[PDB]
Amino acid sequence: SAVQQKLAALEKSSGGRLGVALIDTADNTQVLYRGDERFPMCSTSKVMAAAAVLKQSETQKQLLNQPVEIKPADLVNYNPIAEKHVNGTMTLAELSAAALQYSDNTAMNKLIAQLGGPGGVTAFARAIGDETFRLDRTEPTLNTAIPGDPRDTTTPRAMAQTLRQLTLGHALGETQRAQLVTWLKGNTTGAASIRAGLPTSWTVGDKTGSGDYGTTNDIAVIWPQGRAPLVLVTYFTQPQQNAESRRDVLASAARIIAEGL
Ligand SMILES: *[B@@]1([O])O[C][C]([C][O])O1
Repeated sequence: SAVQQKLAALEKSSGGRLGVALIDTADNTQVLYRGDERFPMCSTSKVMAAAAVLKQSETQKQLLNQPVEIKPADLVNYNPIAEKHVNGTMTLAELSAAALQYSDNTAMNKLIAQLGGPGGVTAFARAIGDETFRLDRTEPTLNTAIPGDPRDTTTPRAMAQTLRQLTLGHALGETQRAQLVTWLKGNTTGAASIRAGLPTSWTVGDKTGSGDYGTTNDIAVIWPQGRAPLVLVTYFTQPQQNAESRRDVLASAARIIAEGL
């Protein structure tokens, strides 16, 4: 189709490898570009960890208010929010928000610990029907994004389906889903990524990711004003380990998708 030709051209112009999946919930139609190839998730994995904790809170009703101590040894490479609470506590809700809205890596590691390790996050994916997602490592090493390495990867198609289920479907309880949506809509790191390729009037909730090999990712739910929502996953990675981030590619891919509607 037109859109796949334009995405391929965008990819060729970028020098990297682009993966896109769009679900239009109006007719449950799908647009895929490298939709079944694996890509390093980097911080887009934080959505799954937060959702797993939300799922736990359906039974442990007070779980999100549980305080978790932030110690100096907990700090890793990128901890904008946790740093503000060293030698103090954050609740699991605050950690989930920090992981999602600021991409805080310490917060992510606390979420992983709450779930019993990366295998606990992966287990949640399996439990909601995602056979593709795999989380193998903690922060920061899950961002190594080595070409061909299956660790800490998913495919665009899988992640789009899973994001749809978590935010628009009923993989989570009603209060939990609403909370996740609220968190994603309040993301602070996304302005140059999918959001930048979309009409300013559309509401977006997204989670970015970035890693080595110039890996530049964003996953979003999109509420166009007067129109069924869309789920859009854009993954991008490059052949050079030290490549620079290319958020513009994700913006351009979103723009191309939006044109075709
Ligand atoms: B994710 O990908 O978003 C930022 C942090 C940097 O390590 O991880």
